[PDB]
Formats: sequence, structure tokens, C-alpha cells
Amino acid sequence: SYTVGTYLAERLVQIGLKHHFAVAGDYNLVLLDNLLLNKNMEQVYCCNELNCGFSAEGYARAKGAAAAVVTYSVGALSAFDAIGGAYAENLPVILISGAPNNNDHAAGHVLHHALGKTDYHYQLEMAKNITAAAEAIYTPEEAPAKIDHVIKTALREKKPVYLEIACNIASMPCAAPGPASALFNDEASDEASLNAAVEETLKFIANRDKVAVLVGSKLRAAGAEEAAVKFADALGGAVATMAAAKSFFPEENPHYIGTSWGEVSYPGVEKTMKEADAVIALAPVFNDYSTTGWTDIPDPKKLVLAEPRSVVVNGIRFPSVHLKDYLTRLAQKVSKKTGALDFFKSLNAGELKKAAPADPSAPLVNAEIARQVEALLTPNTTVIAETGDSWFNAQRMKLPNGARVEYEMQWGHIGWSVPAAFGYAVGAPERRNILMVGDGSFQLTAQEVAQMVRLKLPVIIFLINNYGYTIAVMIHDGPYNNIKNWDYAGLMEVFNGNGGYDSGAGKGLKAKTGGELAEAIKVALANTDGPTLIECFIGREDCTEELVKWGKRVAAANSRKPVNK
Amino acid sequence: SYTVGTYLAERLVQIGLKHHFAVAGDYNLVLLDNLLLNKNMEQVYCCNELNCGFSAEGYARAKGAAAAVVTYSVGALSAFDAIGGAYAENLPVILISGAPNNNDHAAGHVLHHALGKTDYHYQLEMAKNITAAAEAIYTPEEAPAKIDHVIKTALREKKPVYLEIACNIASMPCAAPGPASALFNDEASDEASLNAAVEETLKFIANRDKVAVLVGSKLRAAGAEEAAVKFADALGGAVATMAAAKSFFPEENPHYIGTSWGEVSYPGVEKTMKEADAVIALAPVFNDYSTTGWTDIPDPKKLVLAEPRSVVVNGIRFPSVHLKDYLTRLAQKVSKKTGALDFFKSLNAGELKKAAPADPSAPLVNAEIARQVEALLTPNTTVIAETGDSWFNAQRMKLPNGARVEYEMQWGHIGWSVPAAFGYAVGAPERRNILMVGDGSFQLTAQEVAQMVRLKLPVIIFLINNYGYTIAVMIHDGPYNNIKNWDYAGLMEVFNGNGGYDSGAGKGLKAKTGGELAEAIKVALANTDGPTLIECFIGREDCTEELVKWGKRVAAANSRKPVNK
Amino acid sequence: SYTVGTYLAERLVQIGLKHHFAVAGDYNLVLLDNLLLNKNMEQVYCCNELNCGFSAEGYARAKGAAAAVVTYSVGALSAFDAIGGAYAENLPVILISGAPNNNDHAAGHVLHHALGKTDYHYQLEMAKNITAAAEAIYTPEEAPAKIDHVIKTALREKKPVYLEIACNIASMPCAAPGPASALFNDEASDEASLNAAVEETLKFIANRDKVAVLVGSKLRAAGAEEAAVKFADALGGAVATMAAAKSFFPEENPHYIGTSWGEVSYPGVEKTMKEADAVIALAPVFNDYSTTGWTDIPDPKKLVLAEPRSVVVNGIRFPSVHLKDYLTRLAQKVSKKTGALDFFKSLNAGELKKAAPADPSAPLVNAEIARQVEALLTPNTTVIAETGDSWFNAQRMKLPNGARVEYEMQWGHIGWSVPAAFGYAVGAPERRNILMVGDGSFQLTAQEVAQMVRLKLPVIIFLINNYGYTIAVMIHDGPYNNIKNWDYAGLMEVFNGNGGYDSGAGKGLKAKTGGELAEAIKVALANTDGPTLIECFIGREDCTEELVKWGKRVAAANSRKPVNK
Ligand SMILES: Cc1ncc(C[n+]2csc(CCOP(=O)(O)OP(=O)(O)O)c2C)c(N)n1
Ligand SMILES: Cc1ncc(C[n+]2csc(CCOP(=O)(O)OP(=O)(O)O)c2C)c(N)n1
Ligand SMILES: Cc1ncc(C[n+]2csc(CCOP(=O)(O)OP(=O)(O)O)c2C)c(N)n1
Ligand SMILES: [Mg+2]
Ligand SMILES: [Mg+2]
Ligand SMILES: [Mg+2]
Ligand code: NI
Repeated sequence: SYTVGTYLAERLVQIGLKHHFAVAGDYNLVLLDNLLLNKNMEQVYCCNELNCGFSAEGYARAKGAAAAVVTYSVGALSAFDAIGGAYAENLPVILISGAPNNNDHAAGHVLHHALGKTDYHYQLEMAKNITAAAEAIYTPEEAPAKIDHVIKTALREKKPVYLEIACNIASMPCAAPGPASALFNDEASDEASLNAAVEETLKFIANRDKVAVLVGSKLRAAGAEEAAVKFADALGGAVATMAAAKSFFPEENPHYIGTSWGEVSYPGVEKTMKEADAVIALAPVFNDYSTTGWTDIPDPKKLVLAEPRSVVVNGIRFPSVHLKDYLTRLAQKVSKKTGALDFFKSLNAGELKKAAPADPSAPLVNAEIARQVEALLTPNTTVIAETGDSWFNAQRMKLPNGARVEYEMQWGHIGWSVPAAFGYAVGAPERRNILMVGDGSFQLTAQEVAQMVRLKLPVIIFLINNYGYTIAVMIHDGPYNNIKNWDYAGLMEVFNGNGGYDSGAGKGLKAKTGGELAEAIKVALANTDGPTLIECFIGREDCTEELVKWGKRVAAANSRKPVNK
Repeated sequence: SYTVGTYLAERLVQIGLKHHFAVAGDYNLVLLDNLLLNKNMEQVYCCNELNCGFSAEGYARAKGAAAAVVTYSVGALSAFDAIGGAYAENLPVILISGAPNNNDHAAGHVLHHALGKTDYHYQLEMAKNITAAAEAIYTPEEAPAKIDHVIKTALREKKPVYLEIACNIASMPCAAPGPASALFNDEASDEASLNAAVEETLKFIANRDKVAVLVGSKLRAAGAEEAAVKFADALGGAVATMAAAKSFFPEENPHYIGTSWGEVSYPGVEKTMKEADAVIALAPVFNDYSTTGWTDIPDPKKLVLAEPRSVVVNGIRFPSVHLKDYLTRLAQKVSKKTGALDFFKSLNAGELKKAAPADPSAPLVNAEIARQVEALLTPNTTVIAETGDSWFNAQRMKLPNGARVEYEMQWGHIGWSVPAAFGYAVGAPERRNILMVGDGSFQLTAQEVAQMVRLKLPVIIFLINNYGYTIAVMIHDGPYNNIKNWDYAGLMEVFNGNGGYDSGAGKGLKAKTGGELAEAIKVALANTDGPTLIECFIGREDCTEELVKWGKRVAAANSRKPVNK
Repeated sequence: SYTVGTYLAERLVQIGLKHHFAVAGDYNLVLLDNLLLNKNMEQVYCCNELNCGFSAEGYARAKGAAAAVVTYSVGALSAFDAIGGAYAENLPVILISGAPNNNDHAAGHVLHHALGKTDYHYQLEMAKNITAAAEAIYTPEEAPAKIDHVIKTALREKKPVYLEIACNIASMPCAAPGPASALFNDEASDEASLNAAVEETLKFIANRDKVAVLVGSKLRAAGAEEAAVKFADALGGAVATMAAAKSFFPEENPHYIGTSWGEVSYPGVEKTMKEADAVIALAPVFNDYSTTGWTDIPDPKKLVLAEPRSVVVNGIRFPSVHLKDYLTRLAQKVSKKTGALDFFKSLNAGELKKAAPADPSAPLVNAEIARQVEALLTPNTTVIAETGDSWFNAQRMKLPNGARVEYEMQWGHIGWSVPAAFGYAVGAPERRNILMVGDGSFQLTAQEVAQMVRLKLPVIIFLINNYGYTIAVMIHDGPYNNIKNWDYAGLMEVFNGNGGYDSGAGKGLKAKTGGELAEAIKVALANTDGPTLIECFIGREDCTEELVKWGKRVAAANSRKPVNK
């Protein structure tokens, strides 16, 4: 039969989870015990609750959904930062929090781990601000509906949700869960709306032969990646990805012209976007970063805006239309509109200029690092790129079909990448998992590398030691951009603890030249029993020219003076 | 003149801050530039925002107030956890957050670091649940009043507060601040009430010779420690401390009888408390941990409750009576009530039983560690004691007058002790600052030690490596109590980074015998240029006797089934 | 083309509104101008915002949805009470509030009608607590998505929603709305779940022969009234209505046995429910009133709980199964379960005892009022029954098929009935609309009768003048149950204002005997050009027997002492 804990466990298993992440606390131990009863799913422990949140976030990037289990108050509050991130990056992370004994409610009881008042709903009220659904379970009878509600909502909305469970009811009997299919049940497109949206689009591009497609960072959340490819092949138009949509469209496809990102776009892309008479944006996010300081905004008179669940085209809004249906039907009706792609080719702007192989003995530079990492890409590779110049190194890489890049470009939490890489590697252990992270970001969440060691995850970490917050240096410089330098390579043996209670097979290596990097990479690819950190030493001013151009824009936008109102 | 930024800086300097803590972000960079302009204060940088909040918390325990500065969303949300802790521990920490350009407001703008919607009041709305005041500054004209409001509230209520500042107004001119005294202005005790409360207190104990005094954990926040010593000397009664009130009363005062903590009370203290005719609780916090699972609750018909700003005595409640004034006035009128103390001493229940110095060559045991640590205790010494068995090692120690213990027993966030020690040492560098932390807790926030090395703080760290969450093992045991063991001593040289971009003078030593421990403690004292981590190895089962007894009652309280209603 | 305002009006028209209700204020004037441009809809003006909210609520009962427009703060806050009522009664009311000029945002601007602070999100934040969706529109670009989102949520959830619109963008251009069918697009039942829930129900009642069906008060919201009689006819079991579900099932269907309401159930009904071995609860709301002070809770070991969007049966919970689809499939496969119906008939409990026609010249008594009112009931009739003895008067009436009763038994706001009857009459002017209201309730919202006069609505108002709050006198008597008597009949000539600026055709009559009432009812049916209020005079202690029995049990529940720990 079922308890509150094993009901939740079963639902998690039904939406496809093979792992859930947890930090033990006295308010969730019984719950953890009940989750553990389901041998179809593994309990993975993290160091702190922030890393736990980002671990699940990364896991959801690999498997589509995730779960994090923390304790009441002291656990959940730091996790909220990760949950906020999951929301911003449209990932269904289910955050489960232990909660006080339900006898301690409306009793006038001060409780440990809480604020010192007799109020026990402040955590729920906080969570409401950063989740698609949030529920507290204080009795077993209400458990099944609340669990089903939040899990259904997360999958439908592609947003994180919140659950708290009284510690003394986690083992209480409750109803059994029905079929898994009920959890994914969602409304189909309104047929009439779907047909009118497609027809309006054909009317719009009837005498606009220069059609460009702009791939956006919500395309995976809409499950519309495959459909985008059918539509593009049918259209024969020019296809560019927004920066945060890297790898959301096959780069070996003949219609792909590269990255669209204002003045830091691939060669010929900015001109082509300007020359197109119609722009079809598939699930874009336009914010201050993606529009390069509000300098690159799509011409509203040319824009066909196709969101996950609605289309605006030809001055008409069509709610209740799923992007994948709209793309699939459109791909069946559309004729060739090659004008944009023909214009792009007529530019002869050439491929992205990339640096030649560096002299192996010469001092290591950022370009030489990017070159060697790119050479590691395969159809089975995933690169995790941290906020920082790593954003731009990654954007410059040509991806073979199948290879993935993971960005956190809406939330932008430095340190996200380390736990996110951990969780991703747990979720997709069969892939070659590469983490590109700067020294500054790495310090926020570095202990999660020890969990990589613990689970023998062969993550390859390229640690860019440029000695400071360089991306911040290119926005606005000051003494707050300086940090304490670590011996990052030596940190691996610390996490191994060889000679201690347990063991580890992680390796840490330093690279000061192109030759030393190449040797380290060879060692990394041979390490199958643990992660390999490659500490790369480069100058502080040595970064992509993209970062410098983009940095000026961002700084000017942020700092622009108030307008009288 | 003054700007929004330099206005804030001046107010912080006026309330006695000599440092503030910060994590740079593109929404607070200009704010940070302005704070720097005031050289009467130093800007201290932290690894992540959680740590930064706890550093401010620790700093507040040393200086009486503190400030932390983070960036919007990604910074603030994780720091909320520390702020909640400051609320629970009655510490005026001022959290200042950068916020979006004020032109981005109601403009329909999606921004980096936000949830992907177009509204920016969720952070503030969350903040309101865990602060005594929360204000957003969107224009220069509003800044002074809002800054003054939150700071006055923080100091008066002894609670943390929240301020956010639009990033494009930090350098905007505003009014100059007035005299610092205005920030400490607080109401006096209502004279009529003060007198009535004291009189009612005299009537209540007129025929109750066995009066016992219970020192609670809000005593310092009430600024009433000195007045308690005066009242006690006048009463000549028996004085015991609650667990969290350790060092809030002089332990070599002839009226001090030890710790009152249910069945884990000092010898005879429990009997003396149950034998008393009248218990005078000074600023007590009665939660589930402090009452040992609701087993040791004060007798309601013996209790005089003297909270920080009110007194309940003899069935009458007297608001607007400051604890400090109450005790001082009471000290002038009270007569001798020695019965409880007389009863205590007759019991012949000897002093706390401590083990004799172990064989310096034999394997290290918990008792021995606590022995040498106690021998380091000095009137100049502060012990920061982490959640876990460190709580009880510290509770068992006799403190010379002047010696301080710092507990986070209401919030009980593990990992707190590391950044807290950092911030405390920054705020009290002349003191001998000792940190007693478990291996499990250390892993959550270990990177902040790197900041101890950076500022050359001679903190002495006793890391108790028993390989896991032993305290949780004594509440409810499971696989979630196990962790990845590190080489913690080796971590120090990683943080030093000698041979890298910079240097550090921290030391990492291992201690496995009572003898190895003794030599390490010598090396640690000899190290004045940085922190010293002493990794002590002991078994998992090797904990204090108190932890086990106490843990069972706590586990029982948390697990008790519901009652029909 | 469309403005923010005309976009809203078209969507309201599309979901089936022929009227919207409004109160003018300087923050919604231009919005009201834009709504008026759509001729397919009339704009109806109310006295105050509370009544305007309750008129929309009534309208929604008649037409399935409604909209109310009010001004910022002073209008909205009062209307929030009505909106909470719509949430409680599962009625999709759309509350649209004017809001400040969008230039006044984050400008440090104090505005009339607001709290005197400089921030303007408190009204939204409040609204979130009592709606299924709540959006603020500050720019014309975001309007269509937000308007579409709140309306679709309201229709899907059957709950009220909230919209505010900046007063200076109501005339601003925006996209055009797509096809109306988009707004009703909902998910279908999960086929595997639907079939599994059908089977589990069949297995559960395999040898549970005495099957009873309990019609609950959310059956209309679930759109499942028709599917309920299909199921009922197939099963051949006994069907009882919960008090609040009166008229949600055909009372001359051969399976109907009457009201199930504890010790005030119809004769035989209570014994039938106890005797049954299976109870099929259809969309029930079990609260303290419907369970008669928790004295009548359905046996959990025999309950099939079929909610609007889920089913719990045989220990298994089936989300994603619509009640309509569930009952329809069930009717196709279920076999005869007559046992409970056989049991009911064998009881020979007889019909509900009803008084014979009194002597016309004798003093009026409650039963005679209910008799004559019952005699007016027709297939074209709707009774609006106010909180108080009217509840039980209406509950006792036999309804011809077609006749409806409207209750507000979840929210229970006295005074609801007057505005509610107004909106209902506006939305169903063809029907015989009868309002049964106590003198106590009438005084709260009496002015809305003047609007009945204004639109010439032939509402028949029975005003039970027993001089006070009789229902509360039976709960717990005190001086707070006495009121100031009015001349309720003469109030009609006041609202007519004949001889003034306009005219009115309302009539007010007094009835002190059975015959006087008979005579007044005839002139009421004659009056086609306006409402007719009949002021009936009865004693304070002259109420239904059910009221006292029910009242005692309710007062017991609410006053019961607290539980220990
Ligand atoms: C939690 C959090 N705190 C602060 C920031 C602000 N921030 C953005 S980039 C950055 C610097 C990143 O440093 P590093 O990892 O060294 O990147 P790189 O030097 O390669 O640019 C900072 C502090 C953030 N994005 N998230
Ligand atoms: C953030 C947070 N997560 C979980 C807990 C619950 N908790 C209390 S003590 C503890 C174990 C502490 O481990 P350690 O530092 O090794 O203490 P020791 O084993 O010496 O008792 C945990 C997980 C907590 N207090 N705070
Ligand atoms: C706004 C509001 N205030 C108070 C109540 C509580 N209440 C319930 S019944 C009642 C008295 C109703 O008086 P009346 O309409 O004369 O009913 P009757 O005497 O006919 O039973 C009151 C005050 C309520 N339901 N709603
Ligand atoms: Mg860096
Ligand atoms: Mg431990
Ligand atoms: Mg009455
Ligand atoms: Ni605003």
C-alpha cells in the first residue's frame, strides 16, 4: 500500500526520474526513508541546499524533470535561489521541503530552525513568488491531490513547484496513485486557432520572400526542437539561433547561418536579419542581455512571434496553439522562401574567424583553450558553460549534430555550472560531459566536485584561472573584482581524501602552455573513474573580443539615467 | 555633497560599523563604488552570498550590528537564508541589494537575473517575511528617509532589515544625514509601569525564599547582561543559564550554578529548578530544543517572565518596561532570597565530571579534544560552536570571566559557524577566536576559510572529523548521514595558493593522538599570519553523553503523531 | 483595429457576456469608454462596488460568467469581498480595476485614492489571495497575453480572476484577438485514467448493492448535471442532494429521494444514507455547515469521491478525469444497483410534512409564506434564497423540472441576495425571478433594488420582516441581533422617485395575513414594468423547525473547546 512518502516517490518515478537530490535534516529524515523505499529511483546527496537545487536544475536539463528534498526553513531558503533559477530557465524542478510537526500548528509553539515567532507559513508564502505551484501538506488525506497538482503543473508549465510535508505524516497511509499518463495530460491546440495561425502566417509571408528564422531559448521547453527542423527544411529560409539557444538547432543543417546576437553575431548574420522582410521568432526571450543592451530588437513590422503556446502574426494573437503543432502544420503548407538564405550566401562574409593552433611552448591564451576544447566536441558531448567569458568561448564553437551546450543565461547565477554539471552527469552518464567554468564562479560551489568524485563521474572541468571576475571587469572595474587565488588543481586530492576514511579517483592538473593543456586533456579523457580538473592559467585582460563589445552595451543599459515621469 | 550611496555609508559608519560585507554584481557595482568613498569603513568581499550573510551575522555578534551588500535576485535570495538566521538570533544585520535600473520599471522589460516576467517586487515581497523592515529605493529623493527608517528599526528591534537600491541612482545626490544619535533614539520605560512591575515582583516573592533565576538567550539583545549581574548579586539567589545563553552570565559569580537544560542540566541544577518557589526567567526563548522536547517547561505558577520590553508577573502583563531598567530598579528594592541557592549547595552534587588528560600516545577521543580546547580558554577568548556535538563540547566548558561562546541554537543552520567565525574575527581581531566545527557542517561553507587567509585572521579551527552527521545519527539514522570524507588539513594549502597568483599563511595540521593535538595547538598559537585548521580524527559513536540523551527527546517530540480536532 | 479596452470587450463578448457591471471612477473612465464601443454588450451601473461585485456574481449564475469594472483602491477593495464570494461559489467573475497612470510608477509619486506610500502593487498582491489569476497591465503590448490568460484561467478553473489596467493605456492600440474557441480550450480526460476509474468503481460496487448517490454543490461548475441523470437512470439507485446542491438534480426523477443534510434530511433519507454500502459523492463540498456541525460525515470506507476533475475510488486516486466524462462512461457500463432505493421506499417515510392552506384573515406565519411562494414555482422560475431562514424555506419546496434555486452556502455573505438577484434578473429576464430575503440581510445592500427599478426588472421580492437576525438568535442570542426597523414597502416609492428627475415602476406592498399576501402576489405578477417588494410580517421566534436543530449543532461545533498540545 502507500504512504505520503511512497506516493510522492511513485509519482516521481512515473514522470521519469531515476534520481532525486537531498540534504538530510531533522524535518525530512522520515520522508527520505520513505522515498528510499522505491528501488527504481536513487537518493543522491549534496553538500548544501543551494548546490542541491542547482544539481536538480542540471538533472532536469538532462532528463526533463528533477526533484530536490531539503529540510524546513534553513534548508529551503537557500534552495529558493536555485528554484528561482529553474523558473527563469523553464525547468520542472520539484522542490520538496520537510515541515514542522502538525501538532505544532496553531499551538503557539516556537520551533527550532524557524524565525522565533509562532508563524509557520512564511516559507510557503515566499515560495509562491518563484514557483508555478506551491502546496503544504499537513495531513495524509490531502497529500495525494496536492502532490498530483504540483507535479502536473510543473510538467505542463515547465516551471518549478514547491511542496512541504509535515515530518510526522510522511509515513501515514494514503490513497494509491493512478496511471502515469494522467500526469502528462495536457490540452491540445485549439484546432480552429491552429489553422488560423498557420493561414495568417502564409498570408504574411506571401509577398515577403526574405524570411529569417530566429531560434529562441524556450524552444526546448516547448518540445519543439524536432518540429523546428521540419519547418526549416520546408521553408529553405535562413536560420539563426539566439545566444541562449545554442545547440537548439542542428548546426550542420544547410539552412543554419549561425548566432544572432546584435553586434556580436556571426559574420553576415546581422546584415541578413536586417535585410529579411519577415522574421519568425520561435519561442524567444528578449531581455537586456539577449538584445545586447537593447540595441538589437526585432523589427515589430517584420516579426512573427511564435511562443510556446501562442502565436502573434499579422497583428492578431492566437492563444491555445502549441508551438510544435504550429511548426509541424506550417511545415506541411509552406512554400520555399529562400530570399534571406540566398542573400546571406551573396555576402560571402565567410565563416567565423578562429585562431590557428598556438605554439605549444608559448604562454597559454584564451583562444588556444577554446580551440582545444572545441576539438573535444562529438555528437555525444555536452558542454556546460558558466556565466563569464565561458559564455562567449562556447558560443564560438561549431557543434556537430547531437552535441549540446547548456546555458543559464536568464538567471545568470555564477557557480550554477558546477552543481549543474554534477546533476547533468548523473542524468546523462553516457555522454562526454565538459564543464567550462571561471575561477570566480567556481569558488561559490566548488565542494560539489567532491560529489562527482564520490559517484565516480568522469566530468572534464576546464577551470579558467584568470585571477578575478573578468566579465565584471568589462562592465565596470573596481577592487571588488579581485579574489583569493586557490591552488584549484590541488583541490582534487583534497576531495579524494586518499589515505583517509574513503577514497577518490579525481585528478587535478595545471596548464600554462598549449602543450601542457594538450597533455592534460589526454589524461582527462583516460580518466574514467573520476572527474578531471584542468586549471588553465591565462591573463586577466585576455578574453574574447565579443565580451568586450557586449560588455560596453550592458554597462550603458544598466547605468542609463532616469527619465522624468 | 552626499549621494544615495555615500548617505548609506555614513549611516553605517555612525552606527559603529568598521566593515561591511559584499559580493559584487552588475546591479550593485556603482553602489559599491560609493560605499568605498568612505574610508572610515572597510569593504570585505566574500565567496558566495550565503556565506556573506553569515559573515555579517558573525560580525554583528562582535560589533552589535552589520551590513551585507549583494546583487539582485541571484545574490539576495541565497542571502535570505542568512537574514532569516539573523532574525532568529536577534541580530541587526542590514541586507542591501542592488536592483534594476529604475527605467526598467513598468516598461514591460524582461531582465537578466530575474524570473523572466516583467515585474520586480517579488524579492522585496519575499524579504518582508524575514525582516523587521523592508524598503525599495527607486529614486534619490526617497533614499534618506528609507535608509534611516530601516536602520533605526534594525537597532531598536534587534532584527535584520532589507534595502534595495536601483542601480542607476546610487551616485545620485540627496540630502545629508543628521547627527548619529537620532538612530539610537528609543522610548524610555513607562515609569508607572516600571514601578508597578517591580512592586508586583516583590509581592510575588515575598513568601517564596527559593527563588531561581534563569538566564535566557535574548539577554544580550535586551542589552541587560550587566543589569542581570547587579540583580543577581542583590537577590543572592541561584542563577542558571539556558543552553543558548552560555556566557551571558559570569560563570565564576558565586550565584552561578550551571546550565539548566532538562535532563542534560549540570549536576543538581535540575533538582534545584524543580525545587524553587519562584523562577525569574530573563529574556527566555522556549522552543522545542531549549525545553528538551517539551519535557522541561517552566512551571507556570512559579514563573516571572521578564522579556526584553515587557514583564509578566503575578498574573499581570506590563508592556513598555525595558528589561535593563526592570532589573536595575528591582536590584535596588529586592531583599535576600537565598533558599534556591542554599538548596543547590546542600545537594553535594559535585562539579561537572571531566576526564583526566588522556595518554598522549593513545588514539584521540572526543573528551580529550574538549579538554585541550577548554585549556585554551582565556578571558580574551571566543568560542564559535557549530550545530552538532560541538554544541555540547562547548556547553561543558568552564568559562573564565570575559570568555565568550557563540551559538546559533534558534536558527541552527549547519555551516553557519565557518562564515560566522570569519565575520566575528573581522569584528574582534584582538580576541582569541576559536571555531569548533564538525566535518559535515564544514563542507557546506568551507570556502570562506580562504577569506580568513586573505585577511590574515589567526582563527583557530578545530575540525571534528568523525566521518558524517553523528548528531543526526543520534536522532534518526540512515544513508543520508554519510558523506564524502575530505583531506581537510590539505585544504589550507589550496587556499594559500603559494606559487600561484598570490599567497596565504594558513596552516593545515592533522591530529590523531592526544599528543599530536597538543603540538598542533602550539603551532596554531604560533601562527599569527593566518588561520590554523586542526583536523581531529575520532570515531562516529564517540560523542558526548548529553547529545544522546537530548537527541532521543528531540526525536520523540518531532515524531509524535497527530491529535484529532 | 483594437485598443487595450476594445480587445477586452471583444473577449468578454466572445465568452458569452451580454452585459458587464461597472462603477465609474477617474481611473477607469477611459476604459469604460472603450468597453462601450462594443455594441454587442450593455454597460450596467451599480450603486457601490460591493453590490457591483455581487451583481456580476448573480449574472454568472445565470449566464455562466460575468465581468465587473471598478476604480483603483477605493473600488477594488470593497469588491474583493464579492470576488471572494465568487471564488467560494466557483463562479468565473472577471474583476477589472482601473489603475494609475503608468508614469506614476517608481516615480516617488503619492496619488489620491492610495495609501499615501509611493508603491502600487498592494492591491494586486491582495487580489492574488482570492483569485485563480491576477495580472496588472502597465503597457499596451502586454495586454492581449494577460487578458487572454486571466479569462482562460477563469473559464477552466471556474474561479474569479483579477485584472488592473493603467488608466492611460486603455485607448492604446494593441493586437487583435483570435477566434473565441481558443478561450474554452481545455484538456480532455486521460483515456487510460478514465477507463481505470470506471473499472475500479465497477469492482468496488460489485457486491455493494445498496448504492446511494449524493449530488454535490460543484456539479454545475463541473458541467455535469446532465451526465448525472444519465448515470442515475442507468444505476437505478437512490439520489439525494446536499443542501447547497438544491435544483442541481431533477426533483421529479423517479430516483430522487430528497435532501441529505444530517438530522434535517428529508424523511427516510438519513436512514437510507446510513444503510447504503456505497455512496457516490458527485462534486461535494463537505464543510461545517453541510455536515451539520461535523455530525454528518460520509463514511470513508464506502465513499466513491468523484470531484470535478478527479476520482478517488477503491483506494486509488485518478487525476485528469472530468466528472462529465466519468459519469457518461459509467452510465454505459454500470448495472442496476437498486438496493438503497428499495430500502428508501420500504421505509414508507412519506413526503415532507407541509402545512395546509391557513385561514386568510389570521396573522401571517412562516409556513404560510413558504406555502404561497412554493405555489408560484414554475419551470421558468428561479428562487434566490438569502442566508437565514430563507435557506430552509427554499430547501423545503418541491421543484418542478426547470425551476432553479440559487444558494450562497459556501461564502454565506448576508446581503448577497439583493444584488445577486439583480444581476441574475439582468442575465435571465425571461424567467420568473423570486428573491427571498430577511429584513436583516436586505439592509446591507438594499439600494440595488433601485437598479431593478432603473432597468424595469420585474423581480418579485419577498421581504421577511421578523424584526431582526432570527438565524443568529438561534445560534447565540444577544443585543447584536436587534436592528432598526424600516418601512421596507415605502422604500419602493423612494427608489421610484416619481415626481423627481425621473420615474420608476416599482411597487411596495405590506402583507400581515395569508390573504393580504395572496392579494399582493397577484399585483406582483401583474407588475411587468418593475420589481415588486412584498413586506411580510411574522414573529421573531417563528422559523422553520430545521433551523433550530441545525443551528444548535453548528453553534456546538464553532464553540467547542481547544485540544491539548
Ligand atoms: C550569485 C551571483 N553573484 C554575483 C553575480 C555577478 N557576476 C556576474 S559575472 C561575475 C564574475 C564571474 O567570475 P568568473 O567565474 O571568474 O568569470 P570570468 O572571470 O571568466 O569572466 C559576477 C560576480 C552573479 N551573476 N551571480
Ligand atoms: C542547512 C542545514 N541542513 C540540514 C540541517 C540538519 N542538521 C543538523 S545537524 C546536522 C549534522 C551536522 O554534521 P556535523 O558538522 O558533522 O556535526 P557532528 O557529526 O559532529 O555532530 C544536520 C544535517 C541543518 N541544521 N541545516
Ligand atoms: C456580511 C455578513 N455579516 C454577518 C454575517 C453573519 N450572519 C449570518 S445570518 C445573519 C443574520 C441574517 O438576518 P436576516 O436576513 O434577517 O435572516 P433571518 O432573521 O430571516 O433568519 C448574520 C448577521 C454574514 N453572513 N455576512
Ligand atoms: Mg575569473
Ligand atoms: Mg560529523
Ligand atoms: Mg430577520
Ligand atoms: Ni512597480
